[PDB]
Amino acid sequence: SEQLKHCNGILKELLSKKHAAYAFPFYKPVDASALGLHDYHDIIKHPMDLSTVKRKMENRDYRDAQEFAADVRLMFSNCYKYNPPDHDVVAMARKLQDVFEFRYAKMP
Ligand SMILES: COC(=O)C[C@@H]1N=C(c2cccc3[nH]ccc23)c2cc(OC)ccc2-n2c(C)nnc21
Repeated sequence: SEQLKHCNGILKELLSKKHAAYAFPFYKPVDASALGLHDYHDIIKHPMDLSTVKRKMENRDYRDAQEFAADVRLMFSNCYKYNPPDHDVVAMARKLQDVFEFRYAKMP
């Protein structure tokens, strides 16, 4: 749909080199074992990341823009839940979420 094309455009922007300096933590699922975050999956019940959003978009999983937005927002919320608010990753999440929200608001 037209709205899903807008969402795909947003997705491509979030993955683009333009935003890589602060988007990179969100590219792939959090590897909790790798990062030593042995409480991550006790605190975060529904992990989400941009590669998962991209797979869902490619597989036509999302039926509308609202479903797409809920997953992107879940990704950011997981970051805000797990990490203290002064953490560098939280600053990065806030910056990427600003990119997302401002462009999502321009939905046709
Ligand atoms: C040691 O990891 C952490 O304290 C949490 C982790 N931080 C980071 C993180 C991201 C950016 C700067 C950072 N400084 C210390 C940790 C950290 C992180 C890094 C990644 O690299 C592939 C992927 C995911 C995360 N991430 C997300 C998303 N949510 N929390 C994290």
